Amino acid sequence: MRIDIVTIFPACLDPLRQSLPGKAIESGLVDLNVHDLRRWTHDVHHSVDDAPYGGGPGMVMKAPVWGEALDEICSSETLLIVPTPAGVLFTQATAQRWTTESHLVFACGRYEGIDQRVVQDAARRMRVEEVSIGDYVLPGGESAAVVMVEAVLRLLAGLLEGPSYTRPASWRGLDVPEVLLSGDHARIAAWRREVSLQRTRERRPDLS
Amino acid sequence: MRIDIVTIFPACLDPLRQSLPGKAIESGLVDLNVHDLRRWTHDVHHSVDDAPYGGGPGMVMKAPVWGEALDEICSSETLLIVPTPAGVLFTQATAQRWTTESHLVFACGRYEGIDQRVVQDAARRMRVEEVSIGDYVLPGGESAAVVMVEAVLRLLAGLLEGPSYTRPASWRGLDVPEVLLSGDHARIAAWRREVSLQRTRERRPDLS
Ligand SMILES: CCN(Cc1ccc(CNC(=O)c2csc3nc[nH]c(=O)c23)cc1)C1CCCCC1
Ligand SMILES: CCN(Cc1ccc(CNC(=O)c2csc3nc[nH]c(=O)c23)cc1)C1CCCCC1
Repeated sequence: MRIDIVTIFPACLDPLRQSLPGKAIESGLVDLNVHDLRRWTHDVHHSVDDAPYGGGPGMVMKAPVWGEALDEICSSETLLIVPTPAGVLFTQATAQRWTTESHLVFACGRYEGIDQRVVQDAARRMRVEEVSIGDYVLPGGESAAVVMVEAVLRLLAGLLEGPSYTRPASWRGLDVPEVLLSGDHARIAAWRREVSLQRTRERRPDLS
Repeated sequence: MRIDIVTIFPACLDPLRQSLPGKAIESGLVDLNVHDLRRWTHDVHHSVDDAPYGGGPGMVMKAPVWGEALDEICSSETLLIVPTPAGVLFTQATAQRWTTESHLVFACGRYEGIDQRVVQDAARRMRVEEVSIGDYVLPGGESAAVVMVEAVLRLLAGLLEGPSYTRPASWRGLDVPEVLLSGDHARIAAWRREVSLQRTRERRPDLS
């Protein structure tokens, strides 16, 4: 897999060189290139943003700049990913489907986002996805791209979770549930399913 | 605000020194300390994990190690945050509520997670939250802690979003909607509300 991340904060993608994503890169399973968007600006101040049409707070990322960068990096085979709070929710099923892609391109936005026409134009020659990682506001798309890349890479390198325990058997007056010490696989699997189900009912009823 | 992050991958929290979170730290609004969990291990291999009780794939993070670190870092005023796929969903409302906290402690887990008793014990003297950032599997909690910290810090430093546009008026045969060039605030606000509503119905009907 080839991954290209376009941003004005290249340093923010450095966690990808570490741990599991770093091993996937080093071993040759993933080619990861991080690009500073300012390398496609032709002005003296290297401007990437400009004032919104119709007014409003904040700035908008210029389409010509984004368009130039995407022209050089993408192909018709590219899956262009635009992290945004306006997108569809990223899920494990999305991570799973993205492991079948040959070339992922993450267009990380800053300010109030990227000019909508960058996406309309890109969609003329490639598949484009506007994706959110969850119902919260981030200052930019880089940390969301780390999350999305890590989820994909962990699958490449290969109900709510119940409680887990390890040694000691007793710690600060807290005992590991006796069932885990029973030596009975079937009783353990049934107990793990029940506790996983109770946690799901309590914390995520939408998952049941 | 004081933020303490406990992890075996301290380098993975480096994006927090950059951009908006870095400015919140530098200006004195946030004290951020990142701690290597291995500094609380007393063995020759600096082990933090051990085999699960009742078997299963993967390893579990030792409670004594975690307990020692939390004993030194936390107080009764601490809000202890444990990032986990078994937790409640992190949302903007959660980010907003956390801006009222004096001391946040993020216990970042690796392997199959942290011994459940670390949380039961911590809850004897402090408020504890088990929090997930979304319905996907990450290799660890560090990238989720960056996401959660960035959301909180962006609020400290201070329906789905519709499309945004900037100069030029026409780009690659794509025109900025005429309404944005009308000079009529009320027509613009009504159009932005309608497009925001149509996007929400299409991409996130659960939000309506
Ligand atoms: C006026 C539109 N918004 C601007 C905005 C656009 C883009 C961002 C940057 N976010 C991401 O790039 C992002 C990328 S993926 C993602 N997932 C969840 N949440 C996210 O914010 C993101 C931040 C603020 C507002 C900012 C907060 C107040 C109301 C919404
Ligand atoms: C056997 C239990 N799971 C183990 C697991 C526990 C903890 C993690 C690490 N994740 C986080 O620390 C985490 C912290 S916050 C968060 N939010 C969304 N998703 C996340 O994974 C996380 C990864 C795998 C399985 C691993 C994938 C196959 C089924 C579930």
